[PDB]
Amino acid sequence: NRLFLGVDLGTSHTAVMSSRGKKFLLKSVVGYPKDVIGLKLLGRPYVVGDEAFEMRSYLDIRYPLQDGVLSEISDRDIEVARHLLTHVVKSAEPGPNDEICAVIGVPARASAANKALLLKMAQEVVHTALVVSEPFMVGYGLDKLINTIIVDIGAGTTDICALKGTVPGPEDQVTLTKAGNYVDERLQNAILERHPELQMNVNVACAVKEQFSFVGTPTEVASFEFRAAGKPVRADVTEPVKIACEALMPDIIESIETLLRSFQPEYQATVLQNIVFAGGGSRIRGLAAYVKEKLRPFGDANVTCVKDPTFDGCRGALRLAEELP
Amino acid sequence: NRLFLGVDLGTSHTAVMSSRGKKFLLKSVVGYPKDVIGLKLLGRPYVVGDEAFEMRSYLDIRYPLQDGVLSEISDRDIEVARHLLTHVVKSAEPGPNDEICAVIGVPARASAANKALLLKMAQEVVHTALVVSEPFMVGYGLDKLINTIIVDIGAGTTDICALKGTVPGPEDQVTLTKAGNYVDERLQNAILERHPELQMNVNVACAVKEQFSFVGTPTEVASFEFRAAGKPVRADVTEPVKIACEALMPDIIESIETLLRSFQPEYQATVLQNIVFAGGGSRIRGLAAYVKEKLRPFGDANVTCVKDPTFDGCRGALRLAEELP
Amino acid sequence: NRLFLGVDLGTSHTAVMSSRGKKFLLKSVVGYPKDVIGLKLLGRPYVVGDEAFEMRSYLDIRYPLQDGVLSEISDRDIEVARHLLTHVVKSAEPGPNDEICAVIGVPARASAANKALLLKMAQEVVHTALVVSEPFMVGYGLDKLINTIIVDIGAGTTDICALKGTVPGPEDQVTLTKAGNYVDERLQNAILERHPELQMNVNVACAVKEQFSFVGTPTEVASFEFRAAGKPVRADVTEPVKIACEALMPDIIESIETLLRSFQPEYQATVLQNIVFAGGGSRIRGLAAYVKEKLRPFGDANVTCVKDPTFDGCRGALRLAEELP
Amino acid sequence: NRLFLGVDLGTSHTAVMSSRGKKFLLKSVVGYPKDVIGLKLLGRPYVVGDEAFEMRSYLDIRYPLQDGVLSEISDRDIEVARHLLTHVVKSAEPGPNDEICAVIGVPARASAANKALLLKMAQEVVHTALVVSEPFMVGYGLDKLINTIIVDIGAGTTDICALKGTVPGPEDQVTLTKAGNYVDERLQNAILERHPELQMNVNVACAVKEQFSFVGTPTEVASFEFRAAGKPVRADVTEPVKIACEALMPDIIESIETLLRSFQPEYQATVLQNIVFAGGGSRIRGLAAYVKEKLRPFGDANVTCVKDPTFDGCRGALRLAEELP
Amino acid sequence: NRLFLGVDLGTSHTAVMSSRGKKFLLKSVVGYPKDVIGLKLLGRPYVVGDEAFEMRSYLDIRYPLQDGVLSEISDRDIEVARHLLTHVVKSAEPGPNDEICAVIGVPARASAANKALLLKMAQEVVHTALVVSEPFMVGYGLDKLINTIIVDIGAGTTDICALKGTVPGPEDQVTLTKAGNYVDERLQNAILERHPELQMNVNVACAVKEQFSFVGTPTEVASFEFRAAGKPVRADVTEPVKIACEALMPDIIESIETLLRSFQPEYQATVLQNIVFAGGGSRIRGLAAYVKEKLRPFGDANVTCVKDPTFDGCRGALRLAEELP
Amino acid sequence: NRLFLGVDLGTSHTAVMSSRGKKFLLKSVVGYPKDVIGLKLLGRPYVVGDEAFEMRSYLDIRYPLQDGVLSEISDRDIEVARHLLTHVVKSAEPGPNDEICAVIGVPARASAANKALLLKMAQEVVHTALVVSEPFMVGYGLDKLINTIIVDIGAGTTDICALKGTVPGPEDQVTLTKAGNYVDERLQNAILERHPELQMNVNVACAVKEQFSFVGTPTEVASFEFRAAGKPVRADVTEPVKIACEALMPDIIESIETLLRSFQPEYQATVLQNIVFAGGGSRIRGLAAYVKEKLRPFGDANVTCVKDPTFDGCRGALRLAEELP
Ligand SMILES: Nc1ncnc2c1ncn2[C@@H]1O[C@H](COP(=O)(O)OP(=O)(O)O)[C@@H](O)[C@H]1O
Ligand SMILES: Nc1ncnc2c1ncn2[C@@H]1O[C@H](COP(=O)(O)OP(=O)(O)O)[C@@H](O)[C@H]1O
Ligand SMILES: Nc1ncnc2c1ncn2[C@@H]1O[C@H](COP(=O)(O)OP(=O)(O)O)[C@@H](O)[C@H]1O
Ligand SMILES: [Mg+2]
Ligand SMILES: [Mg+2]
Ligand SMILES: [Mg+2]
Ligand SMILES: [Mg+2]
Ligand SMILES: [Mg+2]
Ligand SMILES: [Mg+2]
Repeated sequence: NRLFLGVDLGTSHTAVMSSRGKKFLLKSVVGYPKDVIGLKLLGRPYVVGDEAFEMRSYLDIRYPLQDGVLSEISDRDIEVARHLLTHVVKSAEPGPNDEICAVIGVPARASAANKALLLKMAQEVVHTALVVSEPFMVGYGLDKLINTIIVDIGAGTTDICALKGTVPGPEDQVTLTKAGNYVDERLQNAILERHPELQMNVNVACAVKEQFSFVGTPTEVASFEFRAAGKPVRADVTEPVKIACEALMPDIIESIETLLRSFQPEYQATVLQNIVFAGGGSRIRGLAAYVKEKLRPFGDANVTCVKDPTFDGCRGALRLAEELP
Repeated sequence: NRLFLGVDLGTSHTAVMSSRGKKFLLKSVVGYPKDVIGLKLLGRPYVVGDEAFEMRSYLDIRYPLQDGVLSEISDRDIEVARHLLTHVVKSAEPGPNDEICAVIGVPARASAANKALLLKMAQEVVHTALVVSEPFMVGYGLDKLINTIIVDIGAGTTDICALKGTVPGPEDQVTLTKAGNYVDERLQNAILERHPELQMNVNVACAVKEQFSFVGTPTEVASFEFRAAGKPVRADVTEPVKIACEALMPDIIESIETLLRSFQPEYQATVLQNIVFAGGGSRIRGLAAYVKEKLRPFGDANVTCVKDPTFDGCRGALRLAEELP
Repeated sequence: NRLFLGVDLGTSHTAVMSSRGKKFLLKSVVGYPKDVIGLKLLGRPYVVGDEAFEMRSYLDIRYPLQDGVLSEISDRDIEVARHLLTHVVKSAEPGPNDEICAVIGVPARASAANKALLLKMAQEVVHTALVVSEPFMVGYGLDKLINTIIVDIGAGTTDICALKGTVPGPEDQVTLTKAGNYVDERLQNAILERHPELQMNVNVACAVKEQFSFVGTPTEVASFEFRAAGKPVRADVTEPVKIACEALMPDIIESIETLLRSFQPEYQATVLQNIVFAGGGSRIRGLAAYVKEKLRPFGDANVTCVKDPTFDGCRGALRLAEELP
Repeated sequence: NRLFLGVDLGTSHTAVMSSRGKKFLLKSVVGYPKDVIGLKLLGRPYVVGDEAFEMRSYLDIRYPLQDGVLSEISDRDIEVARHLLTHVVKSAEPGPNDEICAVIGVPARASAANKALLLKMAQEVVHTALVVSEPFMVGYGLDKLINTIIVDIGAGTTDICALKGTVPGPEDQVTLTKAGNYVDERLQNAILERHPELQMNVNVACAVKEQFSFVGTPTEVASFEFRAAGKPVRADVTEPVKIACEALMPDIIESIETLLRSFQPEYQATVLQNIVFAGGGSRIRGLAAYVKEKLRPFGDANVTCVKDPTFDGCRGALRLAEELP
Repeated sequence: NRLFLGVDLGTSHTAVMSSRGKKFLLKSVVGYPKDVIGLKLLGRPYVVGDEAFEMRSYLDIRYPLQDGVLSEISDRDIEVARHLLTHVVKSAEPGPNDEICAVIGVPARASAANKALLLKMAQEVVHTALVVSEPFMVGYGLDKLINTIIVDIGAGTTDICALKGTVPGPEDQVTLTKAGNYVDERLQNAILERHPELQMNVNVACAVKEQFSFVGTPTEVASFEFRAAGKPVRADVTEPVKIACEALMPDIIESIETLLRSFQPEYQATVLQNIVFAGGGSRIRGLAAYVKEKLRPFGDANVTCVKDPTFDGCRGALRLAEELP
Repeated sequence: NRLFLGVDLGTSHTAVMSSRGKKFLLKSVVGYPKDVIGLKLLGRPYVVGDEAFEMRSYLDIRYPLQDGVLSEISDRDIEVARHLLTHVVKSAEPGPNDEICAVIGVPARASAANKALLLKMAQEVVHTALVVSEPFMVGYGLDKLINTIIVDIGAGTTDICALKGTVPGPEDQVTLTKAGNYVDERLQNAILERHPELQMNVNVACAVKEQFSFVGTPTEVASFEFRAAGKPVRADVTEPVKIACEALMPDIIESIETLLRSFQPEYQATVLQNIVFAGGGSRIRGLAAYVKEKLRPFGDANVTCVKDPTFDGCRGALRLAEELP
């Protein structure tokens, strides 16, 4: 028997669909206990996913992918990734006589090396595996494979991928490193710039951003409970957050504009009425409309942010390997 | 039972009439999907005609005839043509006990080799097939088979054909390569000369030309929405277009003059009052009158551009094989 | 066979648990008889523990640890500590074929020198021995190894130890010298300040404190029978005692505040709802609530004083070496 | 003083002879540098001839003649041609008091328009200029001006020209577009058909063809070093090349047959014993003999391929204007 | 009067040449004193360049460019960059009546945003400024502007730039983030993997790498004096270092291979005999030869590492704006 | 007008410098007469400084700081400290229109409470006052603010302070309680251990120590005139004294080692060549060299004991507030 997988193996969240109807999401992160006590507390030699990030306190949490690309700045990060992947496959619940055929998404324009490392690292766990551009397999998740831009803004990477009809490209892709994560790093700097007394780690501003990110007009008051020398402080982050999230957008815009001019002229109009935002960063409030406005120089853009950014990635992959060799 | 066909198998549009009252037109073009995704998008292994040119984005559209002559610069282009032809016959709707007798038009003075390739390639689909000059079978479509010039200006080829009474000639024919398509290539160069920022492919200027082509006096403002680095730009193409379409005409004129002087002197006066333009290029605005003027040195020309350039080709063929063995 | 020990080797009270179910407590103190008559009275060449402190009159009682750290301000104090330790092991009742594995607590941030001197001095008596922070092994005694402060207020030392998850720290520890004992010294001075006729030694005020210590609101009348020029005098020590015990607290508070601001901001809220007081000084009346109030500037603290301050120290140690190499 | 020129102004090579004993050949091509860097690299504002084609990399090389006819699909191509022509005259080395009388060859049956454009464009550089059929001025180059066919196969055009005695014709000429260049386009398609991994541009297959072209029997192994995804690959092109170059020949043959039947019957036997191949395409291996065989239905052809295809064109022109007004 | 500048504004080292014969190099880094004492120690409100990195101890050293791109993850980093740039211009020594025309290099395929931020930020200091690809302005520094690859491996970025003749590209560029810095991060992880007791910061391994980096065969013993718990330790880093620096190379190779296949086939051979390494990372021992070997599948590469990696960057820029508007 | 003060407010000796050139030293101690006769003898209601310690016989001498920290184990000790401080300011000789700006040193890592109590208690006497780490203000007294350890060994406290560049730390400080005084206590015990007939108070051994303290090799005979049952006895204290003063050192060493491993590895070598001993305990004979030897495991230490331990403390403070707001 055969089981196929959609694995959008994201730098922060790995989503997974299976032919047999698992949707599940998890954090792409593996906790190791830090010492012999951690090991005790944790009750197992490592954790993966959201439990790891709950116990983030007393585990060394290791993201196995940053810049989406599967990491090798340590010989350890290979073992991490093994765990992660082992765990996502295992949490697909399959066997004993189940032949796992998988689709993995990566960042578009992730090197052959890194596609090979995944591919290898999957071909350790699943027998047959397939590595495609996230943004494309998004697009393929919506039948938008034609005269379309996607802009997966994610965490690690904003990928932007003209679906210049069907061939999923490698000059029709683009990736920026300015993505979610960089917004937080920034945001944090934007808050620490103005309430210099604050403690923020990035995991804080991460959450400020998730909760109040927007662009353009501030539609409300962005008030958040930070700490300062340990003391609770409520503070206004409207302006940090504005700044932060409208620091993604320049690059995305310019890099749509760039893809747009790659399409045949007869179709550019039509492309613009197909610009998509998928992935986390596509949940920014007012994004849509901020883009529209940024693109008026190219025409009437109709920008849409997908329905459920959480799975469109895998949804696609899945459908994709519902359908071939 | 017997069914006969008029197939004006043109380089850009293949028109077809049948004895049983199909008129239909289609683009002479066959799309293949480019990759395994295309194949999916397209829903079939190839398309032919105007759907192919809609999906031009993500299909490799292959015209199977350029210079009208049926192409062999690939072993593939034979299969293309098969598809085209298969499809035009099939869209004539005939069977199961229907013996297809066909007339195909070609460019006048298309080589015996090429007439044989069609003929062969039709005798694969229809049982009995007949390949004549387009311009003649136009002329035969209007009872102008005597002391007449036609000038089929088409896409690929302008053919020009003295209907030196009845024998349809091979020194009374002429073909130029400068035809529609060459107007576009040119036009495009004429626009890209002056708004060097523009993108044009030829399929754009094609459309500029269809929409604003004229000769002589510019009767209006030729304003068109081009792209520049992706940005919409409205621009004035009156002068490009003038230039472009009055780059057909020299050769046509000289080649009428040339046919004219082939006729017996007693009749040349009379010929001139019979010059015809058939085919697409005959839709140029002001053509008629521009020719008249070009021909004053030979006399009072009365130049006419046929009633419905779309079918006169096949109309003829049809009538033609309504009437013999 | 193997026997493991929890030895909370405190500066005033050494508690001990064994795997085989001894709990016992004793005073960390060894009496030597003062002279040849003492030796006679005492019936043995030294005592250890509460009998020593009964006979405190006519023995030279030598605490072998002050500031918890095991003392070397005499070459004698090494022999003392031997006796003490010899006696606590021996009162664990083990042999003849018993291999003693021990955990000893010290003050958190006791020097490597002093951990070595214990360690040595235990590795004289037990074969394998382990020296950890008291406060941690408390915390480990309550599964509170995460986002927790403990404050062991003891006699010698108040130790305060963030259980910044599991690694038991050395910037996440703190020790103050102001602890029990310093309260008494003080208290005494606070009583001798106002009833200057009184005799107090510290061993008196030690007992006033044990009996009436509180902080904040005086919940009752602190009347105690002191002497003056030998003459019994009952006197009111409510205000001495208030003063005395609320002279611990500043430092503790400031040093919790300090540890609190060491945790990641995302968790400080959570820490505060985990502040513990263990050890003797944690028996102060109203401590809990006085702390809560001192910490309102950091949030809603939920401060708890452990269930049985007497053993939580060793309890832990025990459990701790119930569980590894 | 007077200086006369043979200029065979070919679509790929322009040869030139002068009365004063220049033979030189050059590529009919003018490089312009592409940008402000090119301009720097090139050291001059344009190049012409073989240096242009060396620097083909970083120049926009523009052939100023395709289909031999002097191009006007750009207003630029007029300036190109100026450069070319300016340069071929200038490289004839003449002045200051030298009156240049020139013979240019064109494709036989190049329109009056195009003969006028050259003629004009020469009468800009030389004072008196003469435009004749290449094939004829070849024939005139060999005293074969009688009962002769030539077949200039060139690059752009195969011209074929009955030398129906002396009047050089315009129903005794013929030109096909299928010539050299079309062999390459084809060849390339024939190689890319079978080693679909290969890169070929036409400039490659051009070179495969020059190096291995033949017809009929493959006299050797046609092995050539192509690239595939950049990787060197040696591959066998014997069958591509067969296919390609025997795709010229049908049209040539049919068009000789056609000229042949134009001659008076008494002479056709004799004509056949005079069929010539001039020009590049006449260098195909085995051509001679392949034709012979193709023409057995007409008799014993004696087909010859001229001695030095490089100059016979101009050689003629030259001689030609060594001899009149 | 006019003064022009070559500013290779690198992420670690900014080199600068002026028309008037300054070469100088500095570290691209600005030290701010950390507190009111730092300010005192430092004697000025900020430092820039190598003094900043000497005083790295007690300054907050802020690189104003990482990933070469000029940073905006802080509103501060703009002021940094101002200082840096102010300082590099000022250390060009020019005025009072000197009009500074500059060339700045960036990473090839740095966004328009970032070219604008520099450009702006230069047009604050110099009046006219120009921002080009480092690798190109290298290539232009060696007349290698044709059928050439460069691979600037630097610190931040390895840029790899086909000099596909002269137009300096934006599909003919490539940048990787795996560059010097990433080697150190890695290396450090590679050493800390094996001598887990070691302290390394990256600034250590940075120096291990500078001193012992190689690839392929270890030509010697890589012994280095690290610290462990403060204690000097000499250790062997041959294998870490191997690992580390041969973790650049995959991406570079693949991305040459990729550029190579972008060139016209006729030239790829020739390209390969032009592959350059410029910039710091080009100082790796045995690089050359390791590449050669990696590229044997594409042919005989002749890889060269430039003469003086320190200035080729600016050298170029300089020459470049020695020569135009 | 403004007058600034260096007050190194030490637990045994308070040194003071003023801007106007007072150096003076005094004992940090206030004598009160014990009774109505003392009051008569003393001639004033209290003394402060060395007269108090002369009359130590018949005054109750109260150090107002032990452990350096300003004492509160009595409500009296606040009045003491007032007197002391009143007297050190007053002996700075300033008024009537003099605004006293002061720097007071404390033990590094003295609690905020205690810094506040001084601060308060100075802001009673001087208008503006500043409380910093002694060891830092030493270091600042020698420009050694960088990659330096100091070890102030004093009386109360040995402070040890990495001058981890400029920010004066609170994890880069350390204080031990084992300092001078603890040496004496010990020494005394070391002499009473061996000449059990002796009387020593600590004030005796204090003086033995001052006079004969050394470490390592005994460079001479330590003979001193003690009493026994009142009877003068000369006795050899070489071995007591060895023992005593080499009981400081372990902790200091371990706590340098500890700070050393806190510095960045690149600098630890360099730190070691900057280890300082300031303060009284730094007068121990052979200290320097004994440390060197203790630290060989970290490298070649170059340990220096400051020039004039008496004032380096205040010297600094002074300079310090010669230089700011
Ligand atoms: N509601 C939100 N608003 C803004 N950013 C968000 C939101 N939810 C998630 N993100 C950001 O988008 C990223 C998560 O999107 P995701 O599709 O998982 O990224 P990836 O799949 O590349 O890991 C993170 O950087 C996160 O902070
Ligand atoms: N001798 C060397 N061996 C290996 N890498 C080196 C060497 N010298 C410098 N580097 C590395 O190359 C980089 C410096 O090169 P550079 O041209 O200045 O980079 P950039 O200009 O992008 O700042 C750093 O990452 C450094 O560690
Ligand atoms: N010559 C000496 N040798 C050893 N210790 C000394 C000497 N002089 C003073 N001391 C000790 O050092 C301390 C005095 O140093 P000091 O800087 O005044 O300490 P503090 O300033 O902390 O009161 C006293 O403990 C004293 O016994
Ligand atoms: Mg994603
Ligand atoms: Mg037609
Ligand atoms: Mg205790
Ligand atoms: Mg020719
Ligand atoms: Mg560089
Ligand atoms: Mg001191």
